[PDB]
Amino acid sequence: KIFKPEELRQALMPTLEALYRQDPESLPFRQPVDPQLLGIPDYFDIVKNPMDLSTIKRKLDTGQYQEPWQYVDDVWLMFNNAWLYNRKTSRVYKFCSKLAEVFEQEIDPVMQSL
Ligand SMILES: C[C@H]1Nc2c(cccc2C(=O)NCC(F)(F)CN2CCCc3ccccc32)NC1=O
Ligand SMILES: C[C@H]1Nc2c(cccc2C(=O)NCC(F)(F)CN2CCCc3ccccc32)NC1=O
Repeated sequence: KIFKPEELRQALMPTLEALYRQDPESLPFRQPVDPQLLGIPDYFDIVKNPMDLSTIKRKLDTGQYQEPWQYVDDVWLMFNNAWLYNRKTSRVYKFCSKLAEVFEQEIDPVMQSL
C-alpha cells in the first residue's frame, strides 16, 4: 500500500531495460520526440502528452512514481502516442507493437510479485 521509491525502482527497471535493449525496435523511443529534427513538425498537434523511455527512466530514478501502475501508465502512454501518430503500415508503429509485446511478457509477473 506504500511503495518506497528504491523498491519500485529495483522491481521495475528490468522491465524498462527489456524495452531499451530491443535494437532496432527501441531506437525511435529512447529520447523525447523532436518534431522539427525528425521532420514530423505536426507531432504536438496530435500528441498532447509525449512520453519516451529516457523520461520514464528519469522518473524511476527520481522517485516520481508513488505506485507501480503509474509506471505502467507511462509506458502505455508512450505506446498509445506512437499508435495514434503513425500510420499502421509505418515501421515506427510496428516497432511500437513489438515493444508492447515484450512489455506485456516482462511486466505481468513483476506486477504480480508486487
Ligand atoms: C537492468 C539491470 N540494471 C539496473 C537495475 C536496477 C537499477 C539500475 C540498473 C542500472 O543498470 N542503472 C544504470 C543504468 F545506467 F543502466 C541506467 N540503465 C538502466 C536500464 C535503462 C537504461 C537505458 C540506457 C542507459 C542506462 C540504463 N536492475 C537490473 O536488473
Ligand atoms: C516516436 C517517433 N519516432 C519517429 C517517428 C517518425 C519518424 C522518425 C522517428 C524517430 O524517432 N527517428 C529517430 C530514430 F532513431 F528512430 C531513427 N531510426 C533509427 C533506426 C530504426 C528506425 C526505425 C524507424 C524510424 C526511425 C528509425 N514517429 C514517432 O512517433
